[PDB]
Amino acid sequence: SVPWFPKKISDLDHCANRDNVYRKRRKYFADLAMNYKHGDPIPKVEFTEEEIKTWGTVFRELNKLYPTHACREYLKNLPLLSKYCGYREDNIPQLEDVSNFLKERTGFSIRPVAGYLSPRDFLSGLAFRVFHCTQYVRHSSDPFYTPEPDTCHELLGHVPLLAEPSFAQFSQEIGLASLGASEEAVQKLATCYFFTVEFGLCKQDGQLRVFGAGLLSSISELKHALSGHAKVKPFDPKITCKQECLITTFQDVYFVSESFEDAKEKMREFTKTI
Ligand SMILES: Cc1ccccc1-c1ccccc1CNc1cnc(-c2ccc(C[C@H](N)C(=O)O)cc2)cn1
Ligand SMILES: [Fe+3]
Repeated sequence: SVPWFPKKISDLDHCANRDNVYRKRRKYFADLAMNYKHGDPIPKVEFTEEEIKTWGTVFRELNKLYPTHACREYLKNLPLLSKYCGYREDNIPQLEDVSNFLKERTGFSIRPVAGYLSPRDFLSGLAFRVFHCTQYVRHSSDPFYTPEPDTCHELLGHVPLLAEPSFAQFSQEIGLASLGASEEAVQKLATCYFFTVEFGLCKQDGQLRVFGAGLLSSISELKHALSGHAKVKPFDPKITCKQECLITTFQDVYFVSESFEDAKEKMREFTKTI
């Protein structure tokens, strides 16, 4: 019969929750996420010195690479986020500020999340233009790469492109397709999402650029993706969806889309077939 799925934005309330100093701090952010309910403003957090230092390093080094590595859409929106949301080396932007900025631009909003959601629950958020975001900062011992998403990933990887209409449409349509879909179909949609939204490359004016959020937040994988010692294939959902998504390491393969508009059409033809 059909599995449960959210029918309105507030239904997301029902799934979004499914060293010792670092540990206690993580519990703090986890508790803020767990007590959030739709309609709340997202709790604003005073970040520690060390958290800002880690952000500063990440922000400083990624901004050296963006102009030559990032797709034009990412670069177009980056300065608006500086101006309106307080993106600076010495300040971590607040999810509530970024949420409000997105609401105005593409209708996207943010909801804080404590841990990993299932791909079904995560994608279901996108159906309502809701992006579930972590609020904590990666451990200071590896600024260049982390196997778990942190707030730098959400803020630097995802938000600039969620502010772009063509890209927000693409994202929402993946979400909409997943609503009440089979387990097989959800896995394919999530893999397609992984190799576009998360780790996607694109061709712009003949050059390879990155739009994948997991790449735009990692100093070392961003450089690696365009080095180019990376194996790259054309984006094609029927083949892309079978590709294994790697956690804990760099990807073994990245997929190239022609444009956000084109990747959206490819996904449209594809979802018809599943
Ligand atoms: C396999 C799996 C298990 C549990 C939940 C979801 C999945 C699953 C199912 C289908 C497709 C993709 C996935 C995994 N999804 C994802 C998506 N993104 C990440 C991820 C994204 C960014 C980062 C941080 C980045 N490396 C950095 O250094 O900035 C680290 C991890 C990790 N996993
Ligand atoms: Fe992500």
